[PDB]
Amino acid sequence: DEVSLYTTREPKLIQPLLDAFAKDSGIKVNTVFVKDGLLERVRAEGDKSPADVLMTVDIGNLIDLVNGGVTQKIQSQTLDSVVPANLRGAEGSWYALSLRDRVLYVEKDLKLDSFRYGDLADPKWKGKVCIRSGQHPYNTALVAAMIAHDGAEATEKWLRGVKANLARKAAGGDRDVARDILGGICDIGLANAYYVGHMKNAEPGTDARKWGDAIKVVRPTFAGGTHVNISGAAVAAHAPNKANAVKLLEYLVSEPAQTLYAQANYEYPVRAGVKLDAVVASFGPLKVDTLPVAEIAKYRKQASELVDKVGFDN
Ligand SMILES: O=C([O-])C(=O)[O-]
Ligand SMILES: O=C([O-])C(=O)[O-]
Ligand SMILES: [Fe+3]
Repeated sequence: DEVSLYTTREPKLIQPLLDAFAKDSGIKVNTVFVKDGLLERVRAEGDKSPADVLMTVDIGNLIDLVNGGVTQKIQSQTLDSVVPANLRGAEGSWYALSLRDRVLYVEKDLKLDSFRYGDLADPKWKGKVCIRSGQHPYNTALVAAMIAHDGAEATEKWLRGVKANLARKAAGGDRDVARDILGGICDIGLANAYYVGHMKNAEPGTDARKWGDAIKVVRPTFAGGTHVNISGAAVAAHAPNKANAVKLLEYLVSEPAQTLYAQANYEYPVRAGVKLDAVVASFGPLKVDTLPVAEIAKYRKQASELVDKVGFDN
């Protein structure tokens, strides 16, 4: 009695919760870590692939699995009643498991209590904004959502305004935004909330905690909700243990599993009423963009092309 989880997530983030599932259910969980090329591996393994559940990060990566024919549709009242409609595919094709909101890091004492994404292009922020490469998936997803909401013309004008406002070249990573706010290079920047979970939970006497202490989170909205990307999962097209695969996926959205799952990378659980990490809770109420996240995949290439058009990374 077994189930195979193919995951692009390091099993370290999920081993305790998988062990609980196995203990309680009696179903052996086989964890297969696939660092990259998940689609390609499952395709190559063909009709007899051992894969039961496919787990990955980024809505585009998840939709690529579905469009690549390596998933199957499932019916589950458990999953559909837990996962909001905008965060799951039609007829059980894929499901979000956690939310990765892209927020504004803000110098801790700056007078700024709210923000719209569009505000980042205000001329007053010139020389005051940090951001990583505009071509990084975290950013192209946000740009894709902006096209969906506001159109290509408005999105291009935002990109040009933000580029004009950068304090340094769009490069590095998300936590570099916090470093550079601490360093007085910029006052605000776009980066993922979960990194602030990591930094603020780091122990005093680390550089991570020094960066965390330097900043606060303000969650911008579109107007209006905050942009989220996701981690998520789907049942594999040829799952040899389909009943167990559905059991595992249903378990992954249960309250106990969600509590552990989100805490692991300081992400936000998909299931309502799940206890948050204390740092994450301190960010205040989250309003999730009502946009179907599948729209992010729809507009991704257009978004990437706009980023290139404006020479965002120059
Ligand atoms: O994306 C990043 O910046 C990271 O994971 O460190
Ligand atoms: O895992 C991550 O967050 C990355 O590689 O950026
Ligand atoms: Fe990252």
